[PDB]
Amino acid sequence: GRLRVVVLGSTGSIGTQALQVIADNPDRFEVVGLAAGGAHLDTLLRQRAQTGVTNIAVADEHAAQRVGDIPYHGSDAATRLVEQTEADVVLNALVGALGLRPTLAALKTGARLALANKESLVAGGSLVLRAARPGQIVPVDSEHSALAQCLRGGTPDEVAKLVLTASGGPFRGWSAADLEHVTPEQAGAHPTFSMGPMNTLNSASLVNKGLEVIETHLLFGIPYDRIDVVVHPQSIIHSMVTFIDGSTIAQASPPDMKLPISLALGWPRRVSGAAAACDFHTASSWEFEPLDTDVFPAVELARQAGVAGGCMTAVYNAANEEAAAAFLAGRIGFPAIVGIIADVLHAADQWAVEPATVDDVLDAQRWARERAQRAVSG
Amino acid sequence: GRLRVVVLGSTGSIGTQALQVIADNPDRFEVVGLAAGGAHLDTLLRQRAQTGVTNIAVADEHAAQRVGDIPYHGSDAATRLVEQTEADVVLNALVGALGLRPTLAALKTGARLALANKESLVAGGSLVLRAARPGQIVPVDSEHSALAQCLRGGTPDEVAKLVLTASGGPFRGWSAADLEHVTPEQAGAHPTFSMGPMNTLNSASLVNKGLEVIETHLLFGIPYDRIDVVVHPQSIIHSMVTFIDGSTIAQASPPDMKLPISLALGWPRRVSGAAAACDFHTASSWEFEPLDTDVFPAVELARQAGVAGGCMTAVYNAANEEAAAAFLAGRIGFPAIVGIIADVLHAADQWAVEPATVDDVLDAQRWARERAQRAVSG
Ligand SMILES: NC(=O)C1=CN([C@@H]2O[C@H](COP(=O)(O)OP(=O)(O)OC[C@H]3O[C@@H](n4cnc5c(N)ncnc54)[C@H](OP(=O)(O)O)[C@@H]3O)[C@@H](O)[C@H]2O)C=CC1
Ligand SMILES: NC(=O)C1=CN([C@@H]2O[C@H](COP(=O)(O)OP(=O)(O)OC[C@H]3O[C@@H](n4cnc5c(N)ncnc54)[C@H](OP(=O)(O)O)[C@@H]3O)[C@@H](O)[C@H]2O)C=CC1
Ligand SMILES: O=CN(O)CCCP(=O)(O)O
Ligand SMILES: O=CN(O)CCCP(=O)(O)O
Ligand SMILES: [Mn+2]
Ligand SMILES: [Mn+2]
Repeated sequence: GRLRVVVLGSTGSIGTQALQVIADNPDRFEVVGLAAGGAHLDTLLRQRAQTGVTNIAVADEHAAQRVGDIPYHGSDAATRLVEQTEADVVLNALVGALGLRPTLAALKTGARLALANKESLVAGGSLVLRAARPGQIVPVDSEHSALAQCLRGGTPDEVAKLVLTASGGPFRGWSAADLEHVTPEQAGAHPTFSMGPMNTLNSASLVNKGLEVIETHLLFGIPYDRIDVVVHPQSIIHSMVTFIDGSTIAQASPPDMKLPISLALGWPRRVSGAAAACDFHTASSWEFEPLDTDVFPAVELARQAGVAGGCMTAVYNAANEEAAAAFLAGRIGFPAIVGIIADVLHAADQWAVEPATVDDVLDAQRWARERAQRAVSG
Repeated sequence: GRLRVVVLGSTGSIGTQALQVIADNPDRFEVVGLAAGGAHLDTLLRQRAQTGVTNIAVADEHAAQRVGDIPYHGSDAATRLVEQTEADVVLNALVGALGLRPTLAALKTGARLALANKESLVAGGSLVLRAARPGQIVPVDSEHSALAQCLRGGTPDEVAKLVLTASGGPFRGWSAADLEHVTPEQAGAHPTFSMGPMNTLNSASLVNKGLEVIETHLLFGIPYDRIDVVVHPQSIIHSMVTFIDGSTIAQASPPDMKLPISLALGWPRRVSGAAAACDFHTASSWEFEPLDTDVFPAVELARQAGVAGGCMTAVYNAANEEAAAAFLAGRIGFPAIVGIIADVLHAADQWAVEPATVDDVLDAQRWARERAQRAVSG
């Protein structure tokens, strides 16, 4: 029962943690493929040497040369890797909507898709769902892993509300005026998780939670009006489900993505010692507070995009990818990220149509990016 | 389609909450039987009138004559009622180990036993388990109801520990010194629940949590070494399960026994609108702290009685009923309640043998009561 696992984005925060889970559990797991972008050759070389896996994709040409003996190069290498490798699980830990084709290819192989790359589901919408069999997509994202666990506690019609926790990011409690003076350095410091740059910045702008609300609707089929967000600064409660009787079931643990990574990999069997459990022999406090939707409208914007449906969620995500890179590049101030997203959505009525093919998602994304790019430069 | 329900201990705290739950849900439940002691005839009268049930047991013979039209009176009336009534569920909401015979009778009818009367399971031990079919006993006690829901989150070999919450009672965090000057009136004030006198006193002394540890062992078959206790002042988290991967699943709601009552009657289907849900629109916090076993040894003493096994858990509870009545009557100080329990337990080596019949359990309890009564006199 040793599962062959393909790991996309092997060099990143999620990817390296997954490799560790796999290294610890050689009886449950075997890595049979790695994909990365090329920006961390050292990490990737170490990974090839350690796992002995030579079946590798690198996206960047110049870097793939520098490493030597890499089978797949270019923008399509991760997708090709997935298409050309027999596997039982594909862990998609890529960042960005560029994970979309690897996601679809992974589902087409019939393997389990252990999905960290939330943007590809957000972008793909129904296109991704229609490509998947029940149970084929298993969430790595911690809120959704928590939700899937909590949902074992009732029948689907017994669900009243899904409740996602948000750490609130480094700027929890700040005012709108305060946000004007945010720096990339300040935004790059998350209170509870160590992550790659994108999720870090998104958790600070709250665009991450917005993505996760959309991701929740897609995976679990609960309407947006029944998906709530509460701020919980400790990130110990990863999410929860309120049932129609007044009962709430919650999943909790010290923040550590190795737990939901482990569960996604071997779903539905749990993996012993994946992560530390809460220590109930020492005092602690789990705090809740509402989100300041006035100062952080990203989640509301995401519900708006999600309710409109179709390619609109792809537009929401693509606008953020442009506006967020712009902030990181010093081209806009921090508040302009969600400002631009709002601008782009409110002019995107033509995209509230369900996509027929990938190309429709790519069209909406290109439109969204061009629109955000103009707002940036102007 | 309606479930026929016998309610033992109908006039008390759990009993009246259950009647209200049943009245609010006539398409699901009907009362077909009531048992009480005879101390509250106005309530009993009111319940007869409101439910339309004359199938009633009253323990006190003179009381039965006063209220009139009672078919079963005497100390065996509750048992005979259960033996002579067709039902789907017997809700045992009696208090004390006197609930033992009705409990054993309920199991023998084949009905589901919705159990609030934890003493009868603690006292009966393996005698009660021998009489039950798998899944026949369904917990009303809130921690065990919580545990049952939380256990849906895994397969049996995936459980690492069950964690019971305790409010800590009115004397949470008090020193041994502070406890010496405790009065009945002060012990009568619970921080989070409103209850009958016995469960009120036991939650102040932490004997209640002790009983619930034993209750946990018996209901779920988890070893004592994997049943932990944590103090949680809000009583919002009702208990939790930690799994081998580090994940904890918890069940939460504002304190209200109507929730576990409703779930026990309708198991496994949830009852819409049974109780209020946690509201996360207003700020709040959930705290956890350890219990100081130097000041409150009741839990460790229970775990010790449980491991010794047999009639020892009967001894533990019987010694408590005796010492607790003494405290309520002003014959001993508050610390001597658990003090006397520990002493009776240390003298009780002869009872670490499993009961063959109910009479063995009865014998152990007489001894334990006499032994405690001796301690009170000095
Ligand atoms: N704790 C976390 O980190 C969490 C992450 N997630 C989600 O998981 C996903 C991964 O996030 P995270 O690990 O933080 O991101 P990182 O930036 O740490 O990792 C990105 C990975 O993708 C590779 N990559 C980047 N661009 C490309 C490309 N064009 N083609 C192929 N590979 C590429 C990178 O390789 P290289 O840098 O070597 O070029 C790296 O291996 C994201 O979608 C994120 O939102 C969700 C919840 C928590
Ligand atoms: N929230 C709560 O109250 C909780 C309660 N429990 C448990 O549920 C059980 C009931 O508790 P609670 O409702 O507080 O108890 P109460 O003292 O409020 O009620 C006791 C009930 O039993 C009846 N009774 C007493 N003696 C006898 C007898 N000899 N024969 C027949 N009936 C008798 C009483 O009738 P009468 O009117 O004559 O006195 C009354 O209806 C206990 O085991 C308790 O530990 C557990 C968790 C929470
Ligand atoms: O699953 C975990 N994460 O998404 C990390 C970020 C948590 P946040 O968005 O609540 O700050
Ligand atoms: O299930 C509810 N109870 O047992 C009420 C007592 C709670 P406590 O023993 O933790 O104070
Ligand atoms: Mn997440
Ligand atoms: Mn209880």
